[PDB]
Amino acid sequence: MEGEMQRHIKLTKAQTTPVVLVVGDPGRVDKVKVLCDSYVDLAYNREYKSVECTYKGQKFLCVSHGVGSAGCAICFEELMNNGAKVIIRAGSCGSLQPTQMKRGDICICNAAVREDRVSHLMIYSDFPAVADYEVYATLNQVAEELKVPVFNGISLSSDMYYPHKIIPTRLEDYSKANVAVVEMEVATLMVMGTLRKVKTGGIFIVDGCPLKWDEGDFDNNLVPERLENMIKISLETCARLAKKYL
Amino acid sequence: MEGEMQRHIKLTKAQTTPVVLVVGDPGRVDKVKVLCDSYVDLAYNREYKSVECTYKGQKFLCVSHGVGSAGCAICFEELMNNGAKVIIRAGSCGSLQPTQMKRGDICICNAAVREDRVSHLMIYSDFPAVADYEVYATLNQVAEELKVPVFNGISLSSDMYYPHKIIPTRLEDYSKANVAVVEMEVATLMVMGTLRKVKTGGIFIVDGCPLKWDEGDFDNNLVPERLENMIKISLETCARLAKKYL
Amino acid sequence: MEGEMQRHIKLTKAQTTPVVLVVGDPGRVDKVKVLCDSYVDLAYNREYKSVECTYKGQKFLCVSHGVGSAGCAICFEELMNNGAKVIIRAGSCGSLQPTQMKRGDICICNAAVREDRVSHLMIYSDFPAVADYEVYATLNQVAEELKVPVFNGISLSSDMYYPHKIIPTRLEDYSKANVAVVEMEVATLMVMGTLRKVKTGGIFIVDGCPLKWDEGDFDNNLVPERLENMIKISLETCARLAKKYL
Amino acid sequence: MEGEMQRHIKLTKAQTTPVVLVVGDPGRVDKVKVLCDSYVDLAYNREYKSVECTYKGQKFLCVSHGVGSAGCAICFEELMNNGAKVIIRAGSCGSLQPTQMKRGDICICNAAVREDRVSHLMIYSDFPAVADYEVYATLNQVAEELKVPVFNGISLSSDMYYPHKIIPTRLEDYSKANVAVVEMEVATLMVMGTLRKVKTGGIFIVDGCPLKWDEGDFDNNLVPERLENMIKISLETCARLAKKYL
Amino acid sequence: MEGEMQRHIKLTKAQTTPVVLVVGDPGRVDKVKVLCDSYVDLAYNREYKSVECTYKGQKFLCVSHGVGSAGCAICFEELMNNGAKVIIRAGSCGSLQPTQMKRGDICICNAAVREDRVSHLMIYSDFPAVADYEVYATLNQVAEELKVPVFNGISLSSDMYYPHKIIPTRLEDYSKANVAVVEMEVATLMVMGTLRKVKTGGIFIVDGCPLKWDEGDFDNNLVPERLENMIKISLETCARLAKKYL
Amino acid sequence: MEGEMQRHIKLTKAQTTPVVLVVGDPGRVDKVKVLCDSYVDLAYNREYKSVECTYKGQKFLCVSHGVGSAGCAICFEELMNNGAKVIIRAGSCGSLQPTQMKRGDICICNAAVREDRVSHLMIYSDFPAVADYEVYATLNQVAEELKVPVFNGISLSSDMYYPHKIIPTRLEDYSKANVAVVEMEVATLMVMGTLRKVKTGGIFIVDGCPLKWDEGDFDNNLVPERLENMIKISLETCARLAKKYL
Repeated sequence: MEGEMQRHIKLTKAQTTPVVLVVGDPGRVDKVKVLCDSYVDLAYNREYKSVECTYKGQKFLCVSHGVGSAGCAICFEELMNNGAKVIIRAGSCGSLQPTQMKRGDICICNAAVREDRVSHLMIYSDFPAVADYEVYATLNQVAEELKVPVFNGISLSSDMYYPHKIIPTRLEDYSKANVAVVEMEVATLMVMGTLRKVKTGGIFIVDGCPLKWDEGDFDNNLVPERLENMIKISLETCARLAKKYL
Repeated sequence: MEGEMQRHIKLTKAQTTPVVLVVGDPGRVDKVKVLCDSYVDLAYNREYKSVECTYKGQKFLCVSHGVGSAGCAICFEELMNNGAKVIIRAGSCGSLQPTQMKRGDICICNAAVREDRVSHLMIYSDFPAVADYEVYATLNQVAEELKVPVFNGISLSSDMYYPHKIIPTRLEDYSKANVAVVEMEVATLMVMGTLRKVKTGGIFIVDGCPLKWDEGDFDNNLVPERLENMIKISLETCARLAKKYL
Repeated sequence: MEGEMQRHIKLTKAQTTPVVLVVGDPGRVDKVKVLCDSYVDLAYNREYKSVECTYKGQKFLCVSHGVGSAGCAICFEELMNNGAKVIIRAGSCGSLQPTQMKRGDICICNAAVREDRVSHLMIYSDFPAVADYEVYATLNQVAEELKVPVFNGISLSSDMYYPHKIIPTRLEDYSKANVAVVEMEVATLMVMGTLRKVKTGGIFIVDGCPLKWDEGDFDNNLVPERLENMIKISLETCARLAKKYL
Repeated sequence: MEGEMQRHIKLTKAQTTPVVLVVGDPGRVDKVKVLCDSYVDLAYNREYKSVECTYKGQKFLCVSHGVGSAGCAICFEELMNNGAKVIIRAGSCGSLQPTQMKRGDICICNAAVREDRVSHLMIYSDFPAVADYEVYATLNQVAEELKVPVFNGISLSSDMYYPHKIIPTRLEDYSKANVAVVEMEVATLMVMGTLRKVKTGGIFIVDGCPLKWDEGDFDNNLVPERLENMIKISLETCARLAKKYL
Repeated sequence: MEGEMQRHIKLTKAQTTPVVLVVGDPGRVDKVKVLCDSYVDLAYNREYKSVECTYKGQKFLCVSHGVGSAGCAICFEELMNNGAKVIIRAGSCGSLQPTQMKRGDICICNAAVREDRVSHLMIYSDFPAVADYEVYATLNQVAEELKVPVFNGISLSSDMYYPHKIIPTRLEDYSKANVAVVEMEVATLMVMGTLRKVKTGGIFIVDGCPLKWDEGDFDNNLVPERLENMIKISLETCARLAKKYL
Repeated sequence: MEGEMQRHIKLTKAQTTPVVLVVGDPGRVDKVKVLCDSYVDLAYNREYKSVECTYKGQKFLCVSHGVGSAGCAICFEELMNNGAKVIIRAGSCGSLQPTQMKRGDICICNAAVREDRVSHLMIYSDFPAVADYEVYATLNQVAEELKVPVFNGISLSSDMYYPHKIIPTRLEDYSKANVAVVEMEVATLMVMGTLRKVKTGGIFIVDGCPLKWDEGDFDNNLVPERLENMIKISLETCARLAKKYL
């Protein structure tokens, strides 16, 4: 008898909770778990590190997915294979509204620009990348109760981090179209969610200013403390939803 | 001195309320207005019929936009030109989930498939067609308070009503992708909304079964009564939002 | 026993003549009909107003189709469903050759740029939007006999009326490509025509200068008189063709 | 002092008539010229063979362009560079309506499907490939006077002659869309014509049945005699138009 | 004074050798390094694990890049930022020629299908994904000297691992087009290489049969021994090239 | 009994050697053949002129294909139909690296940009246009032995020779992407090769400076002597490969 695991994340159905918090950095999993009530280390294969969190009485996984849409898609498909019903991406982003949203600001995302490939391999470009509206609402509610100021908006999910010389990026064009922030994974998660009837959402902390003006600190110590707040919102939200899902 | 009107809808800024309810049929405007507390007929040009509704103490317009994305886009741009802050499309749709959603069922829509052209003339296909999440939430809340059962889902907004022989439609493909309903305008409204910082949403009554099995009654007497309920939700929602917008 | 009607235009086969004149504005139907020998009001549903014209001994319909490709496509499919053999669009346009074609000038169109969606839902982009060459020839002949000066050229049929900020329109690019005028429907009509073996064409009066320089009068009183001439050419052409079609 | 020639066809402005008949096969130039009143051999470089025809009192060139859109485009650009005002393609095609149009039948073409690349390098796919309507009308008129039965229709201009195994051709799809015939050059000519204000058209003899059923004779002796008729129509048309162009 | 590192891989220019071997699995770095003469652990951040290999007298890095095109692109851009002149991807693949290439077989790749997004964000789809031909030649030469049988061919680089229900994958289509193997990263590497004047190539071991028939062993213990051979070829090749690059 | 020929090139299987040298200009065939040991004129139909070369003891064809991708594709498909195993394109090109590669310089090409249509009619754009690496290697080896300096690089294969006014060419963009040279046929050959398991490659002499600066001599006397060298490399390479293929 074997524990029958998913190929890449190496988790079984039985280890997989209804609710899963996903992060990009495997190093983020260890930081998240220290803020929980208790945890159980599960698996660490490739970039896919898995813990069971207990937080505010509730069990849910935290799982790292790596950088970028194709790599994270493998994580997300395998979690959904294992029965996940709710997946929330918690991460860093760049601000596309640099006068309004600065380093440290937190953005809760209802939808995303699909500048990947894998979503297009699932379904036609016309199809919207959209959060589940209960998951989005819950993140907002929790942030309000914790008195943590948040922005809401669309994310640009772009497979390109480093620009080349020949053709422009769409960072400015999407800023003009009122897209809030930019990162690399949430469109892929949202589309796959809708397609597989798994509820998804996204919360992000601004740690990058890819347009222009401002700041610092270089990174990824992100920012402290504003970072803690975003993680707490994430954990509180995951707990509230795992209650729905017993 | 002239009252300075928008070219097609023939309304002035001063006549345009923060909240506007949009319908496809100019004949629907007259049906909506009879369910209000009071109304003022405004203008009727081309397919664009305009009334000011008073309902539950609040003023907001009801405006017809005609069939199809390019024609309704003219309506919507001109309303936004005049200062509309909230536009809600209330209409008929076909069911893409015919085992689950039948004639008479009401669907409140958070997002849409962009099978138009004009949204693509505004912004790249990758960009999501998405409702404002406050508008979506308010429609749901009102429906719950009125004890009217509702579905939630994505709409396919397709410029094609009558299929041709050569290439398939994507009606089945989008059904498989868990798209709830199909109509012809809401993607165009949602994208333009996001682009112009105008809050939008969509509520629809199933009056068509474009896949296959079922029913009737032919149309558009729609259905009575279930129709009344959808209109009431619309009107109640518009009132609740116009309160926010004094 | 019912008179079995098309869903949107509400006309029966028996009411539908071989030749149909289509206009955008339902208000235009009433203006056209006053210039005929006699008429019979048929139906008025949504933006679709229908009259039978008698002009110079011949019977043919005048039918309004509303603004924009998806809405007019419903009109045109339903007319073709009812046996129409010839459909001519008579309308307003903008000049893309503003030094050459001014307000009041009339353009008879042999082909169009397909900047819609619905034609692309019928057939691949490579396929030409083209008038029937008998219909085009007849409009020219009638104009010559009536000593009304006309231009000939390609129309840009664009689903976008109001530009957005992010991506350019192709109005200038198509001007450089020697496209004469711009409107919103005739490409859709032409493609559907070819596909369904229905003869089509387009005549337009310049009432807009969307590039730049010039003029006036704002609109849509169009222009008088030059407007009358375009309508007369339309009516004379429809009569000449209905003779072919007894 | 040099006679300043175009790079590929090696003709000067002074040698280039307002009207030019173009054929694919350089061997066709020699066959055409024997049916004229008199000729002057001009140049033969690469696949580009050039003669001045005199026919029915009028001078015009016959020029070979080779097989396929990119090669013929070089011919056509260089002729237009030299002042050609009218270019007519006279050639062979396959029947896409094999019940209606058989080997030997002649088709006069008003428009074409753009299944090339070079037209797309000139202008967006939405733009129609269309004959000048005077050139099309003249071919028809001449055929009628010569009592030669002709078909009229759209041509599929396809860069692919030999199909591969992986993706289908659009031969059947375009047959279903009522495209008459298939060849390899006329879309490219038509678009370039419109773009450069040069009047174009196409007449073709069915020598191929690429769908299926029928026939023979293998080719390219084409067919005799029906072939002569198509060439005569071509020559007569070229003469009639060169008269317009003194 | 800081050692100035690349953001994600956390390596400095001074730590970065002209030649770099890239692998997907950070666990593969530890397996590679045990087969070298000596090593120096450098950095481990996110999925990016870095060692300096010494093998056969020569120094070159081995660096993990994670699963999938967008994540690995960050690795590759940062290595090129640091002066890498040669990057070779050594990994696992699936066989697209399952009668010819089986589990354990090794394929040296000269080119790839670009089924990513990020390469398309760099340059137009028309642009070829191609290995440097010296790097490809060297891998072949080394394999021949080591008497290790190898296949040569094109790789399909696909961002999709798990298929969805709505639209087909192109795995079969590309098999029919004589594509050898399928993996997820090498197209992205090849294009970026050409664009930045960095020499690239790919060697892969078949550990997957995504079409159909065959086998086993499940994975990723890959296969032993055939795996060792592929790694040895990789290491020998890297050494031979680092000699060129002192 | 007939010698059963391919439709356009008019060659039989028995006349077709394993190795074929292809040139654009039928006039080039006569120039090539004079540099061989002996030849046999085979066929001359349309732009397709065919000779059997004997050079350095070996037999292989030289065949002209005309200008441009669709016309040459017919040549290449028919040669492959007849059993050709190796086809090498030898021709002229323009320099896209005008500081580095000048008139007279010779470029041996491993890959190409697919700016045709016919390759896209065979297979999806993502698929690479790539030379066989043995053919590429052999051209290089022969050039080295003959002490003829050569460049190596990617070719832009573009169906457009004469630019139009509306949309830019990609000549500069591809120069920035490190594409070496530009011509009109080799991408089409490479893709078809891979698809049909026929080994291909390309060698070119710079006779054009389509960017800008420089030179002369106008053309196509190309250049002497540097031209002879490129032809000799071609012939030597063809001989070396025909030896492999007895």
